[PDB]
Amino acid sequence: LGKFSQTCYNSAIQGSVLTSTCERTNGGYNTSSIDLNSVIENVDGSLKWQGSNFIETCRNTQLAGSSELAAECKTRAQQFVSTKINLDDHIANIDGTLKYE
Amino acid sequence: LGKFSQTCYNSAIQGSVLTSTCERTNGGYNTSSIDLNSVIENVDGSLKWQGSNFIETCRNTQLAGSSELAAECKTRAQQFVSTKINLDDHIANIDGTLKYE
Repeated sequence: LGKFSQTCYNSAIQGSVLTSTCERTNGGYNTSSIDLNSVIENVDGSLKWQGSNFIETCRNTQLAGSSELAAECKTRAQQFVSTKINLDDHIANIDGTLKYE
Repeated sequence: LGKFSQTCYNSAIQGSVLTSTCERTNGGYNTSSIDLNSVIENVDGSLKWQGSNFIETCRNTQLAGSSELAAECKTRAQQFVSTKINLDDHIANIDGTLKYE
């Protein structure tokens, strides 16, 4: 996966945003940016790639009561355990629309 | 933050997607969905809210060489330490455009 740097140049980081000028298949170049805030996290002072979608390592997702997400998730030891999270923690009703905050 | 469930009903989860019918300010209702894959992660078998943007707890972000993101990040003990991550791990050049994979 990845390896952009092999076919790009003039890469720069400002805040969480990477910008680079990258070679297109047909020759010629394009400049683009990617915001890394959604995919990199700080874990106890170390930059980590954010977990892969929880759907890939959890199964049997259900609404428990009015606001809890329940699932069976794989531990690092590769066994499934019961877990839940209160979606009221961060999911709001903003004028009729569900929004993360 | 959050608290959608107080003014919504017919909430349901299918995979990573919450759908609910929520009260608008002017009365009446709207049905909407939110995909939770970007904001919830599996940490060792427990569902967790994904880290807040790393920009909030890291400072002095820099491109180190051709592909490394370097920063000083806060530990849980609230001290800043040096860290880096190879952006070549997951950032690709797809036909001239930077894309996460």
